[PDB]
Amino acid sequence: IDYQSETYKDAYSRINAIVIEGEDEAANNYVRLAELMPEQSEELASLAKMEARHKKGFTACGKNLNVTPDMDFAKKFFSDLHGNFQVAAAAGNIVTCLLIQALIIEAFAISAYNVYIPHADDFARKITENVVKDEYLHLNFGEQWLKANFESAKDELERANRENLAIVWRMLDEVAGDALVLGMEKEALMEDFTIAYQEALQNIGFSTRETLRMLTAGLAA
Ligand SMILES: CCCCCCCCCCCCCCCCCC=O
Repeated sequence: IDYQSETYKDAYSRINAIVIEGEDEAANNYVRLAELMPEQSEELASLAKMEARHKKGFTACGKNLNVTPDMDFAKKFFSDLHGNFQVAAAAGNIVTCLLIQALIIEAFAISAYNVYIPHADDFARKITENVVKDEYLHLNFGEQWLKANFESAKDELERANRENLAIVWRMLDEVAGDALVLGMEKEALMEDFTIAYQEALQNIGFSTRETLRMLTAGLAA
């Protein structure tokens, strides 16, 4: 990997932006959730501070490589998912909101960061390994809530899944090519995501059988 060829910097500027916008949208989303579940607003506000901290770390990984992040691509990358969260939030569909942010985006984020790490430069390797440390040193707030609320949330979780997984698989298809310039094999991303997300869904209470039915519902569309 030439960390400064135009190929690379070009790929990095979208990927860095995706990560930066990703953390920004998490921060706002967890703040917004703090409103919808004021019972748990203390944890959620702490989660949001944390995401906002990672925003700064990932901002520095661009600058170190002399890359301006392409924020408009990243904002347009997130757009449908952001939409479904907004709509689901605007109507108090907290179950849907939590699937999106606490399970889906999170599996995807963690898997990506983990697949990036072996192939990242020294500075960004450090920053990402810390983000990962933190982003699973604190516990998956949204997952424990969905597990404790499972019987009630079960049917909405299935609807949320079909609508939202579908999109996240569209999202990986669009940056596969860019991720590969960063040394990230599309397959490794798919596996890690699928494992994390499958095991999050089983943990909150679906059978294996049910999880598979759910993951397949994502493929198409
Ligand atoms: C410094 C650049 C780090 C590169 C990581 C590779 C990212 C691959 C593309 C998909 C990433 C989706 C990130 C979403 C992060 C926001 C959610 C955080 O909890």
